[PDB]
Amino acid sequence: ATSLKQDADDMCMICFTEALSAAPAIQLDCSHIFHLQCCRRVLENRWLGPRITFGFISCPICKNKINHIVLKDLLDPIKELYEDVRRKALMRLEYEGLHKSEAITTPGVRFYNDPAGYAMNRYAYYVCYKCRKAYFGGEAGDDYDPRELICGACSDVSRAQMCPKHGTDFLEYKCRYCCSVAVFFCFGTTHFCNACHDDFQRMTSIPKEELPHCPAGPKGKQLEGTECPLHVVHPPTGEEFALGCGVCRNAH
Ligand SMILES: [Zn+2]
Ligand SMILES: [Zn+2]
Ligand SMILES: [Zn+2]
Ligand SMILES: [Zn+2]
Ligand SMILES: [Zn+2]
Ligand SMILES: [Zn+2]
Repeated sequence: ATSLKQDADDMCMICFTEALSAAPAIQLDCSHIFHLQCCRRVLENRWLGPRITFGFISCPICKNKINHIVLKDLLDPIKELYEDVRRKALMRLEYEGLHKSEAITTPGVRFYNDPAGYAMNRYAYYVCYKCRKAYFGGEAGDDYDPRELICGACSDVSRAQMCPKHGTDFLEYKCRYCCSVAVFFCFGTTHFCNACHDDFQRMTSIPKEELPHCPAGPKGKQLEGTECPLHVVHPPTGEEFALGCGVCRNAH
């Protein structure tokens, strides 16, 4: 009968190729045992891909959070980042008026009475290369350049007007090529959403007057209707545009 119960002679379920007995091992709070150095490397290496996520801290066996006293030096800065993203995500959800969504208010569902968890799941945050702050990159591998994840404040090509409440703390730009929030800033000049960035050769090559007009989907998609997915008036597709304060924009 196939069981995930650990044996003395088992392989480490991070590295797979060496026995737990072959190098120093720790017993995590969840009860599972791993090499010390493997646990350390996992916490150093963090998440896969540009979006800030926290699945990497899951025990490979039971998926509970990895925790041990000797890992506190690596876990502390992760916890700090977690709390910063969670705080920002929740605030964005509240300012969007989405914190009483049915996915939060219905007893028994995954995010019941957990608006901050809902928001972390809903929204994609990124680390700004320049200021090191987590920034919002829209609603949700390692073949990317971390130096091209830059927040709106740090890529402020239009010298946008300040938010009276927030300054530039939540300043965001659109994708140059579609009605989406920017993730990447390339060439020192150009904002891209993730999808347009994936097709950046084609997108930068399309003659400007042939780009889709608002409402524009990524990768040159002409959407139907006359309502901008960003709910703002903006210049023609193919021009940079500061969306202003990402939390105040909703209302303003
Ligand atoms: Zn190992
Ligand atoms: Zn475990
Ligand atoms: Zn920044
Ligand atoms: Zn785009
Ligand atoms: Zn638009
Ligand atoms: Zn604001």
